[PDB]
Amino acid sequence: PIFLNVLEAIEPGVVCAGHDNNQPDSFAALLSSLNELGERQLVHVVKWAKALPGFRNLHVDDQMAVIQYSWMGLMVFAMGWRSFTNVNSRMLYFAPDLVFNEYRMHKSRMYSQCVRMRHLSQEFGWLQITPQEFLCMKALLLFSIIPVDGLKNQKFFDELRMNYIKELDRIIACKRKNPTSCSRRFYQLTKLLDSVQPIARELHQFTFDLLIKSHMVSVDFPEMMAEIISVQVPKILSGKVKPIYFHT
Ligand SMILES: C[C@]12CCC(=O)C[C@@H]1CC[C@@H]1[C@@H]2CC[C@]2(C)[C@@H](O)CC[C@@H]12
Ligand SMILES: O=C(O)Cc1cc(I)c(Oc2ccc(O)c(I)c2)c(I)c1
Ligand SMILES: O=C(O)Cc1cc(I)c(Oc2ccc(O)c(I)c2)c(I)c1
Repeated sequence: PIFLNVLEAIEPGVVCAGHDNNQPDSFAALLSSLNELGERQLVHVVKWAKALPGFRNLHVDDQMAVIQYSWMGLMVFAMGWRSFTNVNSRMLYFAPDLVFNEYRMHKSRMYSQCVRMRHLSQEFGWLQITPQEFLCMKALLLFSIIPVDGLKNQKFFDELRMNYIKELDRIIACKRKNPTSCSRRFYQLTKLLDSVQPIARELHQFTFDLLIKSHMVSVDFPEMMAEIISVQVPKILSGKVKPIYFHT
């Protein structure tokens, strides 16, 4: 129906990192390219978000707020999916020009986090996630993290988030023959969605600490990334902004 046509239409295409693969895989270069890629994906996330049904109706400050708090989860999720469809989750497919193998995972100094990310990617397979479910789940990640003291207009946010969860229901209910399977599916997908948060939090910690010592380890942070990671990420790391979990 209408909802799905929109999600499929506004889905971003391929985004390159600009990484020079003809150079050695050093920590400095890898992370600098990961950051450039982050900067680049940020642009598409803003456009994608503002193309989502009802998003433009949220207060403007809240629009920027939710994007600034949820981009990590959004990009990690999309990446995991790309990884599943492109290389069957055998490697982290950040970008066509930035695929991480075992060696790069280690060189990046975030090996265990990459492992968590590959596990997430694999879930798409174990759970046989359909493209429709991926799209609706991803739209939901945009509405999955807010400040403890609420947004400028929490009411509208809670209403919009509810409607997106409803859409996810339709998508689940539009296939499952029996009723015990839908309840089960919803449980599986909400668990999957929650599982994204812990991974995002770890990357939040990592990039934050990395920005602090960026000058000493020669890692470049583009403008947007540097401001968001020094202004927004810290609100998450200090507990002022928290994720919305379905389960305990
Ligand atoms: C979101 C990105 C870039 C977009 C993507 O495909 C997922 C990936 C997950 C790791 C992030 C990276 C952006 C730059 C970060 C934040 C580095 O500073 C450390 C963790 C990196
Ligand atoms: O499935 C469908 O019919 C499509 C659909 C999808 C959504 I998300 C939805 O939610 C709102 C709520 C407030 C608002 O201002 C806007 I714009 C949209 C509605 I209403 C309909
Ligand atoms: O695409 C559009 O609508 C135009 C547009 C694009 C961008 I990028 C933008 O600025 C930022 C920069 C970083 C960031 O995290 C956020 I949130 C917003 C603005 I304001 C408007």
